[PDB]
Amino acid sequence: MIVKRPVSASLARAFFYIVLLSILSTGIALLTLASSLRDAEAINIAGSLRMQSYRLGYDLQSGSPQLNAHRQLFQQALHSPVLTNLNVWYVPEAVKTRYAHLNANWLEMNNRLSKGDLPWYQANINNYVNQIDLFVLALQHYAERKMLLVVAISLAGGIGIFTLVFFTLRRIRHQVVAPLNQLVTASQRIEHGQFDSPPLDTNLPNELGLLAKTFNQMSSELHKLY
Amino acid sequence: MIVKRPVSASLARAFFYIVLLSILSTGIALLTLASSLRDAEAINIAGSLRMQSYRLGYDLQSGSPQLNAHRQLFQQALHSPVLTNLNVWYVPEAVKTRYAHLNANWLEMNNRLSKGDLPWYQANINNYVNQIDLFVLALQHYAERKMLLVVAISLAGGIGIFTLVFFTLRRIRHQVVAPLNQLVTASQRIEHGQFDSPPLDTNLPNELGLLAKTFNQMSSELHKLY
Repeated sequence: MIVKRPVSASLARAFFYIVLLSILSTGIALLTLASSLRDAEAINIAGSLRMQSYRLGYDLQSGSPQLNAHRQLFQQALHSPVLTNLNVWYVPEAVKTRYAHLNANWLEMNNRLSKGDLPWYQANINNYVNQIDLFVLALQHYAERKMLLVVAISLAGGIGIFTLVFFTLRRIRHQVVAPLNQLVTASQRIEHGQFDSPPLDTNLPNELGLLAKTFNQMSSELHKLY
Repeated sequence: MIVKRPVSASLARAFFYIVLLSILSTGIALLTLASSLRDAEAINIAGSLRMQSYRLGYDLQSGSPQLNAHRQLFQQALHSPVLTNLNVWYVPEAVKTRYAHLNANWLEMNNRLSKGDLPWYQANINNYVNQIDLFVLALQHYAERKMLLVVAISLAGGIGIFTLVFFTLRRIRHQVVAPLNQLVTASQRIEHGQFDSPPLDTNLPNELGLLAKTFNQMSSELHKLY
């Protein structure tokens, strides 16, 4: 008699899949959250561009001396680190393309502003800011996507951990714990000469199967010299 | 001889704490993410109020016929579901209070607008929109907090699962798997009359300790009639 399916290997496998699942789900979730940390900041700055744009029209009409300073503030906001860090592989085409339209469009706006072309501004500002609005919408959706993905994985892993634990403990109980109790009871019984006790099930392919057999064999005999 | 620390109870406890930790960390993470699903939307709408406010000044100066429609659009945005659902226990005082200032302030703005008081608007718009700006900042920070909290728990649970698994498998190996292999080897050896083999360690408080003793006892004797 050999042991065909050592317990050592079964557990290795079981606990490994519990682990791997834990690392995989935590790895993706944490990557996604790392990439999402500045989403709120991103949406705020991109939106501000809409206020800044209408503010520029207001400064034009009123002859404000802050026009040029407001014109630089817009430039600086548009090319702020958080928005330039959107040109990067894991960000979708829609966000990156809408962003590129806002840079082109600005070049025409800023220019027209330096020629103080107010009729132009009045005709174009609705369309101009709309384009900004769609950019911020795209960022809003992308933030929502990433967060949903995290909810999927949090909920998949926490379900998959509950599953794997359940079946692993279940298998341990039926193939190790229950049979060990039978062995112990049988050991305790023969030790006080109880001998008409039904023999152990030997059909486990692990160590408990081999011990059952040894036990039944050592016990059928030593019961009979007796 | 009794079994002082049944394996059944040890595992119950071990796998339970693996589970509980999984549920607790997933429960908090999923609550936090549920409450965070509309954070991006919230920040976008709140920001839009800044554009809308400057747009109203622009319509005042230009005599636009959209002033009143733009005035309702602001009202509707300010009292949109996503912003009114901020008056709720799990949202901090700072967000809820800044929101309340924006409702008061609007009442003065909207009124002054219906008296087309343009000098008033020019004096107050900087301060007015600033107050909106601080509200959106507060929302931005709160979104960032919640997300950091989720990162803490994702990373605490995924570490705590790796810890508990590690010690549980470790304990199983030393108290169940290693001793079972000794039993099997010992069983296999006496079955082919090897008998000067060193006796099993009996110092485990579980079933393996009792079996070791039974084995050593049944083996010291049956070795000697021989």
